[PDB]
Amino acid sequence: TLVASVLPDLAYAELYSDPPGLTPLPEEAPLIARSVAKRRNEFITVRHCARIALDQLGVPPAPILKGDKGEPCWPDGMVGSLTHCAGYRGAVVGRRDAVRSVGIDAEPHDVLPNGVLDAISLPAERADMPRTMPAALHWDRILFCAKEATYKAWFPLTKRWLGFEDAHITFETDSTGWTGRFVSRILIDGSTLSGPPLTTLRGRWSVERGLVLTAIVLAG
Ligand SMILES: CCNC(=N)NC(=O)Nc1c(C(C)C)cccc1C(C)C
Ligand SMILES: [Mg+2]
Ligand SMILES: [Mg+2]
Ligand SMILES: [Mg+2]
Repeated sequence: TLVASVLPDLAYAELYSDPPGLTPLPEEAPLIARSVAKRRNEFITVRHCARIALDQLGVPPAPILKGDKGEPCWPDGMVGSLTHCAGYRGAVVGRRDAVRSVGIDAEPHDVLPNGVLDAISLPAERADMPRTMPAALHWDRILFCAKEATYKAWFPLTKRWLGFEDAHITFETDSTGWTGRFVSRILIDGSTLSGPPLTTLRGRWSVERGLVLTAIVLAG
């Protein structure tokens, strides 16, 4: 799988298309009743992936509903993250006793649309990241993906907004050239609903098959 290359009580599942036959669980069906086909397909497929991952940890097939801000609602004692983009649906789930939080993101490995890099990056990131990343890789898109995994790991623990300017992310590249590590440093107050405050979040990135994947797994 693609997500295994960005991961270190934890399970995952991913699909690259929307298989025929899959349906939402009855409890999930109202959430996409008036949604277009592209949205229903990604919603149904990513939650099938979530249930495949949850099954590996011994959780019965459960619906994945949404919270007030759209965040996924996991079964008791579980945490996880979902992502879907063109050609990718992915889920990573963990047991809360050992895994405090998970955040993952996937995006096509393409240059960012005009003007978006400046809206999602800090000046030091634009200056330093091209020097730590392999030539010709879309480091701007990889930066955006790391910001998204950071927010997805952050929000279940804080229930607070995190802006793109509120996290400074530094990168390293493995010897292979297409995978590496990152560290996201939270610049604002990192107080959480329970447990110690969030300061630095360590994650991994990977470019493979036209996709960028990022994941953060915070140990309990
Ligand atoms: C480092 C801080 N990152 C963020 N706040 N990211 C987002 O809000 N992404 C996002 C966005 C952004 C691009 C505005 C739109 C819809 C859904 C999402 C989810 C991933 C929550
Ligand atoms: Mg998506
Ligand atoms: Mg995303
Ligand atoms: Mg492509």
